[PDB]
Amino acid sequence: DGPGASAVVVRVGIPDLQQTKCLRLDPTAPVWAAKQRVLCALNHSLQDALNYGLFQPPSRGRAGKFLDEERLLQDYPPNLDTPLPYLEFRYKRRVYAQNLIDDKQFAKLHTKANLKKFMDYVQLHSTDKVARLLDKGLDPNFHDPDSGECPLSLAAQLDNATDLLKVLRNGGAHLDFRTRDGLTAVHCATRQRNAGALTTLLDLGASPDYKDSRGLTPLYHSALGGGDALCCELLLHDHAQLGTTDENGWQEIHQACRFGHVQHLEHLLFYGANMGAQNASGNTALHICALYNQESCARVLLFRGANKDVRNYNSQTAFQVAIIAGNFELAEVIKTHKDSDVVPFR
Repeated sequence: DGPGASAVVVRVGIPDLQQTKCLRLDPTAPVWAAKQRVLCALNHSLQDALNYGLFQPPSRGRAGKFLDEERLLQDYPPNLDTPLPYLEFRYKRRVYAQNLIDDKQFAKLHTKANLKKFMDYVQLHSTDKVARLLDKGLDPNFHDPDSGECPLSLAAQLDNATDLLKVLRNGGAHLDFRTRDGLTAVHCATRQRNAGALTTLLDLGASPDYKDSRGLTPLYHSALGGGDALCCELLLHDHAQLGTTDENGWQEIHQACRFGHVQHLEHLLFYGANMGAQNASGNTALHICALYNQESCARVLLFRGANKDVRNYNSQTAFQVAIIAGNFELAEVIKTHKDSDVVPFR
């Protein structure tokens, strides 16, 4: 939780607080690691904090840009050096090439009534009208005040969203902009099982690994939601990371097994999920199957070599959990399974 040995002192200015903070940030670590350190130092003093990002201020004709979170922080040399490098922490608004818009005209684009009209255009799939307002300079990184959606996360829930998603991205929408509740458009496409929208977002360069306000990924959401498993496969095939946990140490396969999402479980195992992973109560995914009477999920885990002797922190095996829940058919499945009756992946 402390910075590594190669960390360097950086002054971070936060215009929306009118203050600066000096922090040790790690050039050998990812930019997203540096952002977490800034957030920790601000100790909940910002509204909508997950929509702020580290920004390299303009210095002598070179324009300012948001830092690529997935890149390594040393990919950004400090330039006309002051003893301390200087970064800023800015709300994720549209980055304009040039200043072509009067302050009065810019305000007119962004009244409450005109931002509602823009969201109504998205809802109604009026792609050309969206594009024309973007060309006039409308910033689409904002929240509808009633729903909390942003233009991109709403577009991600429409059928045949691809054309509209591309126009929003070309018009300055950040791919990782989060709704009021903390979801990116990648989460929203995944939750709706909108494979066309998800594919376009990933093809536009969105990361599959974005976290929501509880640390959960789109892949985690897909294991909670079940249904058609295509979106889960799309994420994994785009190298989504597995093993994300919630506050109780439940990973993706724990959730899939609670709800009987057997196709999600199988994709997660094929891509390397650890069958022995234990949550905060010490339960494996097999224990979860036994508790929720999820027999076909249990069969998949046993067939792939899950260890059925693991005890949870109540000293219970999955068999004993099944017996206590009254899940006698499932208990018999676990008890009679032979350890040789397996085809493991690795």
